[PDB]
Amino acid sequence: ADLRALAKHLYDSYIKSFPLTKAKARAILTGKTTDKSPFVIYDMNSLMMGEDKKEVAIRIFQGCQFRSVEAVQEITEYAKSIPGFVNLDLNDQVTLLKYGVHEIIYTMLASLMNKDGVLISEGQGFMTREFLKSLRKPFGDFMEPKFEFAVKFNALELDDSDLAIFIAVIILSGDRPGLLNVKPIEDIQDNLLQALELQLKLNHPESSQLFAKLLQKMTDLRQIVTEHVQLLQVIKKTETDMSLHPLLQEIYKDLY
Amino acid sequence: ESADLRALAKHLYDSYIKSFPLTKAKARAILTGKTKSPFVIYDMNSLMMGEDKIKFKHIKEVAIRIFQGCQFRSVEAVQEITEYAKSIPGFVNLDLNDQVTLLKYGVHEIIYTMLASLMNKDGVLISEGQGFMTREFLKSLRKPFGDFMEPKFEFAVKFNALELDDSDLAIFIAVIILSGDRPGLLNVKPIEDIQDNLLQALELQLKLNHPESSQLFAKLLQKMTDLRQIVTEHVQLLQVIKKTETDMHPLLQEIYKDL
Ligand SMILES: O=C(O)c1c(Sc2ccccc2)c2cc(Cl)ccc2n1Cc1ccccc1
Ligand SMILES: O=C(O)c1c(Sc2ccccc2)c2cc(Cl)ccc2n1Cc1ccccc1
Repeated sequence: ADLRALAKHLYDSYIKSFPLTKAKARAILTGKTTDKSPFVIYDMNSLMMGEDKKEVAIRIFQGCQFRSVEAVQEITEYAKSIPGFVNLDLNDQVTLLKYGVHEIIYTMLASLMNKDGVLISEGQGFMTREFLKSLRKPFGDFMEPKFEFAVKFNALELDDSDLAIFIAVIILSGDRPGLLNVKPIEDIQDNLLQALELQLKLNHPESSQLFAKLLQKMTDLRQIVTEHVQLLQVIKKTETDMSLHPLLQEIYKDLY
Repeated sequence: ESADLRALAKHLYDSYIKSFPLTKAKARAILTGKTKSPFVIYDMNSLMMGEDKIKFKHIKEVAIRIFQGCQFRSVEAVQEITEYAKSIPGFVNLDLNDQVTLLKYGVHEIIYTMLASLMNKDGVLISEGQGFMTREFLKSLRKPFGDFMEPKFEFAVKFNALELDDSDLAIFIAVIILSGDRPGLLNVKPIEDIQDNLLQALELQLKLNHPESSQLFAKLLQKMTDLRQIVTEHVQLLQVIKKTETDMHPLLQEIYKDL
């Protein structure tokens, strides 16, 4: 079904839509001379220095929300290039985005993570995992599930060209709640799955059942989203003067 | 290693037959009505007579009685799944702590997978095919019980649209059990080595058993996302039912509190 051209089309659109690729993320993280070293936020003192180079825990959590809004915009731009996506019923285009966007944010956040922390500000900073664990409850563990996923996910050693197809497979899920026309979505995903299987065969010939192992990770992705909405509710129960961005309000209402 | 992937599939199907008395083929021969015939539980009157007619190990307000009956049966299911697990080549040679971990986290997923075999859009087979409880009758139960089975009916309708048979499911259940991502595993290596052979066996099985069915392997694997979700929301529903229901023997409590 011209699976190689489709693989490449997706990869090009992914490079067009997302400003920080995994290749660049890894080059920054491992001190390559193609890129610049990051400023490191590891405690309250360096955070305050990082923000220039009321409560800090709420302010970090809010920063993450805002970068997530830009991330939703990038995802949506990417999704328009997925062949067939813009031809679907408009309500279905909304539904697929509403349910897929966090699973994609988390997939792609793995690209910015190692076991010790996460790239921030398109890779200009690096915030440590230990600093994030040190924040006030309930904010001291909101990133832990994402780190634990990133470590496992990153062991698959996927590259940008593998990830572009994988993210498209995620968006085109005909099992999302409240879809009107399931069949045209499954037809699209069928092609994307074929392209993914072929991409992994060619790109990882020595890697047994990599296709299967990647699809199984979709399970972890969904549980992160599930846990995250549980955490949001705990924050709603226990926190007061706390504002949520309109775009995120729409996504979360009423997700799971 | 095609011939032995086929032997593995045949071996697993044979053990599945041995371990699970009510199979999908049998459940389907009842649900489509292909002939015994089930006693129907469509309302409170029929429930009452059903309890007198069918055996029931559970024979308290109705919604409670049903939910405890379900738990009692789930505990029975765990021992069938455990027996089956022990027939998966390599499983009984794993570190004992790891066997326990795989079963602890795997049984729930397997219970819901196999419950789909007993279900259609209209209701569920109960007591070994001897009964049938309507989906509508479950919805009518008072909150929080009216909403408890609905997500499972949702899952089953999407899962059953794959049209898997017992031979497919035998290998799929094994794949579920041998997951190297369960927390607290000591030795992930042999677990993933077994799962790898099982995945290869499953891939071939689906290709041969469903030649006209594109990306069925992939679609089945992605069904695991909705499965885990069902399980997570079920456990939190139990951990609200428990904390809030007064109708829920100390000795019996000990047996049935966990799966
Ligand atoms: O602005 C950012 O790039 C950023 C932020 S914003 C921020 C970071 C440090 C100090 C203040 C704000 C962020 C926060 C967390 Cl807890 C985790 C990851 C974060 N990132 C990186 C990120 C990348 C993709 C999607 C969301 C966030
Ligand atoms: O005892 C049973 O066979 C049964 C029960 S027990 C029961 C059924 C109807 C009325 C009273 C008790 C059950 C209950 C729900 Cl709400 C759903 C499925 C159920 N089943 C069928 C079942 C099969 C496998 C695993 C769990 C349950």
